[PDB]
Amino acid sequence: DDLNIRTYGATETSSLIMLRARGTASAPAAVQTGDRLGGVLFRGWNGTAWMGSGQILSVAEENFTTAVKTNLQFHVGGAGEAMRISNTGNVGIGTTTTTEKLNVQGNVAVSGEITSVRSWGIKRGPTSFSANYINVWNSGYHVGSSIDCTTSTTGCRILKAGTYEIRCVQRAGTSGNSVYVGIALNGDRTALESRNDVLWNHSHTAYSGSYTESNFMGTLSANDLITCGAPVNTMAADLVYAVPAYNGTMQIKRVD
Amino acid sequence: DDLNIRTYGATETSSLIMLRARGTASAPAAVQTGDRLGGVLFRGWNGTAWMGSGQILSVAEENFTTAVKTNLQFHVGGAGEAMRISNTGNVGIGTTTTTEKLNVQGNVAVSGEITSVRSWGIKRGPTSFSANYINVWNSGYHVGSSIDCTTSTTGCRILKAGTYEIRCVQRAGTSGNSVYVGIALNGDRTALESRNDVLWNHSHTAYSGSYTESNFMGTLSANDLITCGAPVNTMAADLVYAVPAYNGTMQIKRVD
Amino acid sequence: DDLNIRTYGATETSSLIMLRARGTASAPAAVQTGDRLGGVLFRGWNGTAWMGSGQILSVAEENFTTAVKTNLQFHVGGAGEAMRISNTGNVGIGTTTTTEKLNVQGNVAVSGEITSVRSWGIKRGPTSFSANYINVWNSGYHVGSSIDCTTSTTGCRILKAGTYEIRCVQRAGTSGNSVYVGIALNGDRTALESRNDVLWNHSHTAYSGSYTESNFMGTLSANDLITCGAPVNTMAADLVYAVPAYNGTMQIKRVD
Ligand SMILES: CC(=O)N[C@@H]1[C@@H](O)[C@H](O)[C@@H](CO)O[C@H]1O
Ligand SMILES: CC(=O)N[C@@H]1[C@@H](O)[C@H](O)[C@@H](CO)O[C@H]1O
Ligand SMILES: CC(=O)N[C@@H]1[C@@H](O)[C@H](O)[C@@H](CO)O[C@H]1O
Repeated sequence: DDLNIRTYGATETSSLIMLRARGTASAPAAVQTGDRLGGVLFRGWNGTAWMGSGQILSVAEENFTTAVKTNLQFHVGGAGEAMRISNTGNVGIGTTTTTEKLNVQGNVAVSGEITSVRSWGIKRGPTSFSANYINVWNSGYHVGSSIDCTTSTTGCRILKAGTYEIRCVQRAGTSGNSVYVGIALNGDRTALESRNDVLWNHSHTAYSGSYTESNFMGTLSANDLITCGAPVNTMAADLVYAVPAYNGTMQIKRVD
Repeated sequence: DDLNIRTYGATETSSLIMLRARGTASAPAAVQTGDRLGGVLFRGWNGTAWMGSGQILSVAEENFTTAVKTNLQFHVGGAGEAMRISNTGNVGIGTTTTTEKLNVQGNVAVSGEITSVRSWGIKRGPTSFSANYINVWNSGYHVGSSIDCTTSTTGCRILKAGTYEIRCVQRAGTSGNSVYVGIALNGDRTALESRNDVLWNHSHTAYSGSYTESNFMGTLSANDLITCGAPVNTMAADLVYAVPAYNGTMQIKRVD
Repeated sequence: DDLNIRTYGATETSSLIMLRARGTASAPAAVQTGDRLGGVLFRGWNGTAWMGSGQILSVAEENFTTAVKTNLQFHVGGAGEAMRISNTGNVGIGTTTTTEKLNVQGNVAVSGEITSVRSWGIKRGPTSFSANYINVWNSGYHVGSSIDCTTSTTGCRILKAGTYEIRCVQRAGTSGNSVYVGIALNGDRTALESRNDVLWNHSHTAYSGSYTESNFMGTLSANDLITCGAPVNTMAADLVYAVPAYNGTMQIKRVD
């Protein structure tokens, strides 16, 4: 009891066409949001009834007098709706929320490798001491949409809530005195160091040209400005302030 | 000719319905595992035969008298089956094994950015010496499912086989002696360091408040306990043991 | 009303079959590249016309007398074509250029975790000084396809354009003199350090067994050989050259 559609020709093709209107044939009305345009439905005998065995649906996502917008839905026997393609082209697997081009509710296993754009940012060349834990940096650079290291000379602005890994280093001067730097939230070191869900640390150093370092790992909020510098001005005097990046840098990587 | 299904009105829709049973119309039997519920088949003349030119199948994944579980399969002329949606809603691309929500047998190329949960964990605040290469840590924290840094005070348990990048640092005290720490597998440094598929290193330091560092990068196994500490009890007396994380930390990131 | 296909039996199934040939039934001719084999088309009334409301198409990608190759196309009302499955099985979401098994033209959002192969590589055991900023390394190791750290003893070769995070450390000897190492592009430090789109830094050290470190973050070109070493022979004499990896390493991770 198959259904065959056979077409011979240079430009002709076979079509199964499912059409939907509201109203009647002589008085049709426009499709409304949520209306099903049509579906391919599979059903299987289990011994008692014809059970849902998957389906492929086209469903309106806008009233058609405004715009023709639809989604495609793929359902399986068992889980139900498994995949959705929205009118924007965004795809959801395991979710109907199609915010990004691909949205997976669950884990993803890839046998090969993944390439993508990665948000990261840097500051280079500590040129002066602005405030406790706030160096002024000679330049910044960044990639992606999560971090902005170029707008402000005194830090990197987090643009999106997320998890970040941060390392700041600066060279000690020639005095032989103990120096250190620390990563801070707009110069507030305790705001990061006191959290139970982060790593925050820093070392001391004294040998000329060696690094003191500070590290941070954890979540940050949109509009947070991350800074780094000496804890106090008198210690800043014993650190190297100059343009070359080898004198000191901050590096921020978006981890998730 | 084209097959058109046209539906008007407020409640109904156009539906191509494919139904499958075993036995006969008189003696219907339940669908069995591997039975095809139905399909949309595309065929094309190549001069010799009507060749497989793509198809969308619904197939039973279980005897329906047991459970109604189906998959949807998308095949193309050339590679054959290309994508599968199992009864769990899990999707395989280039593979029929749908362990996770999405599984890709191959590489993935993304033009934008990817957000997900990234497994990482930390120990902070080395407060006593437990054993060679094992500090007791005041607290731990972790994110995700691969690393457990809270159950035990003397290290982080690797919960999933994978690749990890680990850095451990600790401050020298005031003795002036050369000190160091090392990352180890439950106190066994050699079990990590002697492998030809890993990075393992460590530095010495002596300046008060300077950091001695140890690094590892490589695969670890489920149930591994990663520790870090001084190599012998006598050197521990020359390292800083106290609660604040700037005195010492261990950080573990899952890389793959 | 609905179109029902129903089949009872153990061998056959219910199937909509769309067949395409060129020529005529009396003289059929092979399908040609670009020919539509068939489609499942949805259409909806918008007030004045039956508008395209999504469709699933099978389309030839090759002249069938050469080879049977098709793609499957998923179109929604609004964006038009949203997903392509090429004859290779490669899937494109928002792109028809299906270079990898899965290609996404946009961002990806995953609620869980992603596992994949990660390109990374290392060099261990600085054994001798080959030239400025080029140590010879006793061994290397790598995983993935972006980086080769074993073919050349003097560095890691970048095999794919990408963004890389690199850290090089080496132990100071016992001279008491200031020492440092630097990461370089086959010995050329300036080729990396002078770029406005990268991080490049290095520290000094003098304590025996402590690390001098150099760091890099940024894009690199295929065929780049990344080296690390002392800036001149007389400073190499003041660094530790020996086989154990704790004497010196280089670590490279592909970031994107
Ligand atoms: C101790 C010190 O500052 N020495 C610097 C060195 O670090 C720097 O790499 C080089 C410029 O290439 O200039 C030297 O004078
Ligand atoms: C060890 C040292 O000399 N200096 C520490 C400094 O590292 C620490 O960060 C600060 C409290 O925040 O307390 C000082 O005593
Ligand atoms: C003073 C010195 O160099 N000590 C080394 C130590 O760095 C190294 O980690 C260990 C190997 O287990 O062998 C010791 O001799």
